Amino acid sequence: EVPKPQEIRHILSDYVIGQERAKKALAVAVYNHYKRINSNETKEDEVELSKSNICLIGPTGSGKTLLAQTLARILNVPFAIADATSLTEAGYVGEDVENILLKLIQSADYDVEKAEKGIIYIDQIDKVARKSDVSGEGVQQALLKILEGTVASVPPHQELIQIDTGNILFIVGGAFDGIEQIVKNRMGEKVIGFGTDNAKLKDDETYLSRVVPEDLLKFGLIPEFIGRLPVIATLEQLDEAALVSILTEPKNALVKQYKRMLELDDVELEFEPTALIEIAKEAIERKTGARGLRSIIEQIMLEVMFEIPSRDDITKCIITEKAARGEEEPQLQL
Amino acid sequence: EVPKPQEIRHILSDYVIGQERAKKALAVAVYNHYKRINSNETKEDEVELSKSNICLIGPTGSGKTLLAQTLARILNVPFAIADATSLTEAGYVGEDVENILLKLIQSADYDVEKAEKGIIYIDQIDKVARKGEGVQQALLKILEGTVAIDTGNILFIVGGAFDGIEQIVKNRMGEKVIGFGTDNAKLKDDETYLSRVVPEDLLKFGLIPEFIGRLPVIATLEQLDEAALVSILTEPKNALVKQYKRMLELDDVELEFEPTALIEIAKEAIERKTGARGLRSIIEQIMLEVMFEIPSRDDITKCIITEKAARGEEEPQLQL
Amino acid sequence: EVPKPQEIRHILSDYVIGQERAKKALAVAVYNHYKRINSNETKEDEVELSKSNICLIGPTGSGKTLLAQTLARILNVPFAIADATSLTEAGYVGEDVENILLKLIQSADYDVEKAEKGIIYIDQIDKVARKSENGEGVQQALLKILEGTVASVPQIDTGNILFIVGGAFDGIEQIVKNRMGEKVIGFGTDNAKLKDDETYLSRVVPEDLLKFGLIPEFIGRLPVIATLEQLDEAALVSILTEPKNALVKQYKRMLELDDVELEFEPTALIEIAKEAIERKTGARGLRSIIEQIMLEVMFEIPSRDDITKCIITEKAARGEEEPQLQL
Amino acid sequence: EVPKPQEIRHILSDYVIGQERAKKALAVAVYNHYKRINSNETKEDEVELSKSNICLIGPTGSGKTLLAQTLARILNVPFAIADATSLTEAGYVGEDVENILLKLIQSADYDVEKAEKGIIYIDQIDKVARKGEGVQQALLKILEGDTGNILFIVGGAFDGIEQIVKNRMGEKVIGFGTDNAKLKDDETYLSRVVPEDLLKFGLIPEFIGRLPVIATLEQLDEAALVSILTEPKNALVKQYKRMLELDDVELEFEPTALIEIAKEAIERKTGARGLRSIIEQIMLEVMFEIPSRDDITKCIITEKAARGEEEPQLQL
Amino acid sequence: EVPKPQEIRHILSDYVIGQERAKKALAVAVYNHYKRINSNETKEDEVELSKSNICLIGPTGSGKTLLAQTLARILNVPFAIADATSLTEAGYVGEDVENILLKLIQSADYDVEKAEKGIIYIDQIDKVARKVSGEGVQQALLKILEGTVASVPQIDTGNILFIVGGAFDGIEQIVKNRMGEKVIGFGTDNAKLKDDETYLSRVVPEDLLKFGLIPEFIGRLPVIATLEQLDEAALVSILTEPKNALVKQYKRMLELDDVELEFEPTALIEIAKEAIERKTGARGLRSIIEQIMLEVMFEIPSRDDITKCIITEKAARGEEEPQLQL
Amino acid sequence: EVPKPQEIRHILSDYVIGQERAKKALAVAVYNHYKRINSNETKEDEVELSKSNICLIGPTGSGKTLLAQTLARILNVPFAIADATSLTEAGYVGEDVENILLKLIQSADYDVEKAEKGIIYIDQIDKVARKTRDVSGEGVQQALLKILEGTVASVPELIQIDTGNILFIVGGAFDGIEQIVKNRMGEKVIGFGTDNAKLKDDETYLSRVVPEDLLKFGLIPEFIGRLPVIATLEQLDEAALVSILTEPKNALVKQYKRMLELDDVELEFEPTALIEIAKEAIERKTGARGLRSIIEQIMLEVMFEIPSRDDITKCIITEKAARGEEEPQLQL
Repeated sequence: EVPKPQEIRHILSDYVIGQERAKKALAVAVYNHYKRINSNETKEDEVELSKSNICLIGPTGSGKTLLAQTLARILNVPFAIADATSLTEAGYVGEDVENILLKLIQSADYDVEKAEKGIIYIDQIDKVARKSDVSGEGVQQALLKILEGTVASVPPHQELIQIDTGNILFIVGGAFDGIEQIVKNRMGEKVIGFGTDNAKLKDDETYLSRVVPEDLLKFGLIPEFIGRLPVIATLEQLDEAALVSILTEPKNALVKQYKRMLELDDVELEFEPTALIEIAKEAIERKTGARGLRSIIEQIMLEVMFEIPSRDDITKCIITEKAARGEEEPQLQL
Repeated sequence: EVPKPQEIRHILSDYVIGQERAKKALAVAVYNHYKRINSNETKEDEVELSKSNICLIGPTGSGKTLLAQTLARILNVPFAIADATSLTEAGYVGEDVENILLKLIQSADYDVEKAEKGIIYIDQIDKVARKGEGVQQALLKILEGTVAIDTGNILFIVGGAFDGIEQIVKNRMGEKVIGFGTDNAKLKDDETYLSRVVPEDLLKFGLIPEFIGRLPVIATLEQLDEAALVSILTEPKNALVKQYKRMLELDDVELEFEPTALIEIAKEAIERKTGARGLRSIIEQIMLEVMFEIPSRDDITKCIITEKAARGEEEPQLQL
Repeated sequence: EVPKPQEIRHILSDYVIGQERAKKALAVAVYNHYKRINSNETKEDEVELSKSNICLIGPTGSGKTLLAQTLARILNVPFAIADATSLTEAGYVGEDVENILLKLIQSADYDVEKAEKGIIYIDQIDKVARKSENGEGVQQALLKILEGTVASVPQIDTGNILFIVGGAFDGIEQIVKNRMGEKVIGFGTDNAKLKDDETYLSRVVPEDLLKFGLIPEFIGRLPVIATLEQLDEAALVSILTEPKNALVKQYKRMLELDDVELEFEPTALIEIAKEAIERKTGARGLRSIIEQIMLEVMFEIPSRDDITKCIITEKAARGEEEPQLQL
Repeated sequence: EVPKPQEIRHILSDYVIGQERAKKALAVAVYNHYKRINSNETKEDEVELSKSNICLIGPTGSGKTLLAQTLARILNVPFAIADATSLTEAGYVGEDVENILLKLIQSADYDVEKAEKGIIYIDQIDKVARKGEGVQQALLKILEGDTGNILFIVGGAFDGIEQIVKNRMGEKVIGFGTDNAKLKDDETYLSRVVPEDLLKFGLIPEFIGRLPVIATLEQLDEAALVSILTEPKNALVKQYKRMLELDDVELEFEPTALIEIAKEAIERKTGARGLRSIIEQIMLEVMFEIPSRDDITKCIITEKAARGEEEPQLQL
Repeated sequence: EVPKPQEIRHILSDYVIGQERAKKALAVAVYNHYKRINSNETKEDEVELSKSNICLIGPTGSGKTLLAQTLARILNVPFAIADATSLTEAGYVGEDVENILLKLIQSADYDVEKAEKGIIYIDQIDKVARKVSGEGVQQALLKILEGTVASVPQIDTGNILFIVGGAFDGIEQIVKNRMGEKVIGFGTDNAKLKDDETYLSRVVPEDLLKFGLIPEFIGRLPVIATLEQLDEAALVSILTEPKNALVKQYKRMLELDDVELEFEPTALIEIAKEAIERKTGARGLRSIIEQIMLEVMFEIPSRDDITKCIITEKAARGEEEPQLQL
Repeated sequence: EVPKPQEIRHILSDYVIGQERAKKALAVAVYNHYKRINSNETKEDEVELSKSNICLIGPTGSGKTLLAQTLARILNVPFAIADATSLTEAGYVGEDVENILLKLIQSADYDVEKAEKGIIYIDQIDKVARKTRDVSGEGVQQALLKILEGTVASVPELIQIDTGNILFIVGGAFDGIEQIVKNRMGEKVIGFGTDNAKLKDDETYLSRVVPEDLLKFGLIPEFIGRLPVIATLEQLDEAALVSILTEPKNALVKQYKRMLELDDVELEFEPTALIEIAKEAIERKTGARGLRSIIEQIMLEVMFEIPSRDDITKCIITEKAARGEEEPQLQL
């Protein structure tokens, strides 16, 4: 019955490559959700169990959408898709979160326990608190009370169809671009003088992972609105072997996409993995993750894919001297 | 008899350890108001009709909402809740007053004495009032009293973690910095400054004084601290080491925390300013790899060592 | 006919202690105002009628809101109390203050002659009008209330509705010192006037308000000036002991609900009056300091059957134990 | 139809004391404006005529707003009174000036013929003369639109005249252009301020083109405040003595005591605004006791105008 | 039918005088607009013709709004007037960027063909941007300036008579950029200071870049009409010549009270000279005449004079009463 | 099956002059979006491709309206036009870019397979990029985010269509870019450094504009994560401009010809006169727009006199082109 956090992590290792910290974070969170679904509760009465809902910090290309989609594809439970900034203004908040619960209950086929097994994914979260509007940004308290409780009622058409928010997993995600600012600056780093040189810390993960709600309070988010999502997941930073594996391993492996795209015209596309390692190095210079990885891929194959309807070219090899360097097309071979 | 302020402050000091000022003031307000309702409403010989309502002032993550909630769970009195941000929106003012008043009356079982002894929590006053604001009269006319039980003898709470508490008393006492020749022996950061607070500081928070006339009781919560938080982690019924231990124990493994490591945990929570909700988050930062591995572990007693709370993300030793 | 000015200030002295200047000013203002209401327009050839609009100078806590409310309650006329900052959002100010004209109207039972005899009280003009030359169009909208806003959109004609506007006016203590002293650095016998805050406040000239930042075009329709007078610790103990529902009489009645006689020593009241003038709380922080005193009394009161709870100056100034139990 | 400018000025002269050059200019402007409107604006070719819009220069306290009320009460035509001080924004605030024009439609009782006959007065214009000028933008757009048939008056205080009149003779530093050149001087130059001197104050020249007429108030004086105290229907001496004479005691206002009081109002820089207050600073003692005073009369003498502190001199 | 630009410019010469290059340019626009509507494109298979919307530059107060109203008069077509300074902040008041064509269409009575012959006139554009001051208007307008033919973003605005007028005060700053960047001399030596009337007619689109414009926003207004400076001959031929002659306006207004105002031609040229000192356009001409006629209509209740004479000492000075004819 | 990118590019070149590498790039995205509908998936378990939508950066005047029309003329495809500034307002307006998707479902006449083939043009994307409620204070920026992330089979009004089959022509006017991306090297500004004007830049930077340069211009880099296909324009060229004057069926020399032919005037254009006009249009920096400004500056009094001119034809020599100062020479 209850899917184990090691199972969810290992199956999400087929779909999302790397990102193990957030993968353990969601595995634990939904494991506790499905414990709190299947038990009476995973602690006795007169203890409110924690909401076990996650706020995530995610760079570009870093699979954030593929993550939340592939959790619905792995668990096969109901799923909710939205973004935070579409919900920001007053006058419609308590009406439209009934439409996302209607999408949850439709993806549950109106089941109570399956809609409790539902997932809510909200993107864009770092772009609501645009400032550090008294009828403007209304999210923080309303969505706080919605996640506290909306059972059998209109939240704090379809008045009653919605389901327990204490058992749905809420994942919310955003980019939070002052990451190397407020964290390092809490360790003094912006300063003309040196703080303490132990603020080197020698692992870059220390600058990602020792985030605290102070950083989001500097981003103008209110810490109580952070507190209702007790889990903070930081994605791993991009690296060229992670890029090679995100290109080559997963269900949407872009090399296989373009390989079968050229195979629609029965022209073979070969590759040199060292070229893929240097193109991953240029995507690390692009700072765009897997989204810019394919942008460099198409920047190479543009002319040859343009001519592939007409060319008699037997195979094309994407190689360092055609991808990472040079302005000829990928190497014509037999 | 009407529940005593002392036994209220006692059982709420079971739920939230510390902040005895706020318990003593709310307990006197509610005992006085419930004794006024149990007497009738208020008596003759020109005893004017007291409001006896409280505003809850203090830093974030103190369980201050949880305190009035747990008091409603102790007294089993009607509890109402709403948020004054939509009360700032016209029309919906009396509609959210109706949502408050139906939630109080159906939780009273339509009894006029228990809805007169009702509790009405209001929240996020910090999110509207700055200093205009669309509530300072349209809610004033409800707090004086209206039928739509009449509101003029229900108990009300306006709770919130108002950011004026680091602004305003830091203006009066906080600029007493230099101390060359120590005339301002009162320059103690938090401790005298929160016990300085006067309702004019609440005018400087964004109120109007006639709403202070609706609020005879203006308690501030005492400063949160790591020893009262360590007490909150284990001693209340809803304790957090207790629920995490039961969550791991239903995964067939027992969890233990050293109290030195709990002292380090609550000291990190105080330094990172999250309060009580951040406690479960720090515990989760520690327990993440534990709950992740435990369905595939043979460990029986996961003792969290003080070095694990010193690093905040380190796994305990394994014995089997 | 019209309430006489001596009658006005003598009945106002039963509700507010002192303020004899403000009481004489309001007595002349109500007298001219109700003579303008009742006389059928002052001079028969349709001259400009007596404005009688009141601008008022008075410190924090000073019962000026009580003066306006009680002057309205002794003549059986409405009041409409307003806060300048609560009603100012933009130039679109009329929609906020006409709700307070609706607070006059809802207090007049919709009648027009009781709305004319009624008074609008608008509180703390000096905090909003400050010179910040290191909002004049809302002042012209408020000037149209004294020029006379009529049934049409910015209604009973507010030129014939009485009007009070009140402020603390701190900086005028310097600008009156400028006239009185010939400026504030001062040497030799400049004390011929440089000698007390009442020697300053008794001579306050309203043009100094204009130099403090006010607009003369607005004050041109405010003939009446109600200067309040400096309250003090004996007037504080009078605010405890004189008024009919005074605050310690309310506390005595609150502990009389417990059948415990909460007795107050007047030496504790004079000690608290020195502390609230030192802490600067006006009359309003007294109530809170007494609540700081008998919090623990009410805390123990379900379980304690003390006969007299006497509040004595050792318990009042230190608060280390309850006020004394008499067994 | 409408009366002539001469008699319109004569009726304006009971309420507003003096200010007469501006009274001539507005009286001919409104007469031409309502001649244009009522005689069918231009029979020949239906071609345009001027709209006679007037810009007013005067001091504070100068009856400017009383003059606007007096013209609106005289000519049986609607008006709007407005001020541009807090309308100093770009974009949206010129719709709030069109909402000032909606106050003219409330005032014109929703009639198009009275809206064409409607008069707009704008006060404190020189606060925008720092060149958001979206008030200078608005009078351009509303003169075209049939909003071009409306009559506009705008008034201001304009302190910058002193630089311009000190310029406007021996303009620069050589001996040539001397104290014998371009003979007019720094006070007829308040009346003959040319549109180019309005450009030298701080105003848009197309917006200056939107004001065909320039007019000037009389800069107030002591005996002008004595006539404002005594002559018009707004005369303070009439209401102050009549509020006393309703209690059957008369206040003899001595005219040299009114001279020392108008000296106090002029010394206070406040103009006729201060006068209501100043008489009350003296008369607070009078109205305090006059039901109980059985004096046959009281009088304000020079000593009581010099003091403003004691009771005025009683007769028994 | 298609009216020729010659007699269009000749009947336009009855209400505004001078500006004749711009009068030919807008009459050419009329000719070409009627030619691209009534043959709804002239190229074979009706492939897209040049739409040639008009941008008009030169001195303020020069009658150009009266030119656009005179064009609306002469062709009798739909007319609407937009303003740049009234749409800048989007979502506060920047939403009537389509309601100007709705006002044209309501005043076209929802027509398609005479609304294609309709006029969009625009003003205040030179005062709203600098290259966000008021630059938002360029994007606000450009979506309709590109011009939907019949699709709803409906009248082809590239068949509409499209005119964008203004004062454009900064051109002398450009000629001091171009000629004035020869600054000190010391080689080439300010030789282009041969002329100064050149300065407006040598406008270049990169000047409008420096004046605050998008180049596509200049580009969808390809035809630049440049005005002519009103001189004293233009001023007397606006005072006395046209249908709207100011001395005929004041003579009609005084003649409602049966007063003729005789003006001397030496008084007329002195009014013209003093208005060229004012620089206030032809709309400042009447603003001198009012300083003279003040006494006359005010005293005509008192005086029976059948006519009154204005001489140079009433014109140049304007500080003495006009001459009686008893 | 669906048209090959080469024939679309060749026919799009017979109207739209220059911009060759951009025409190749859009035609490749067209062929991706067409083939991923027709050969409806390429991988196992029917995994689909990336969004592959194309973002067009470069000068104005590059004829984008003509390609936007001509692509629907070639491909027989539903089309839609969007403006990034049109739905900028937040709260209740930013959603109505869905009315442009509902306009693409008018050009399909409600057909799901044809609006799945359907194509949406977007303009003025540069005008929104702002790196108060300032940055992304528009709703439109994050509405386009959400739909280019893909909404597959749900409403956020019938069922919306996944944008991994719908192609977006995401263009803007893009003036203020070149100096900033040049500054990526060009920060050899007052400082000298690494051979300091060794660059042969202009195109060599404008063809290698990295997404961080668009972030410097002010866009969200995650928004560029939705736009992997970065298109660079060819800049304004005079031989391109005289080919706009001669090749496409909207040729402006032919527009003026057929305009003046109704007045019994053939206006003859010399090719070097078109060269001088094209050079002055490059110095006007508007692409083929200011071309019309120049030629109508020549033709102004020529057209004004034309109803009265009895001249059968008039020819424009370079003395007319480079100076404006004369009538085109009359042949009777």
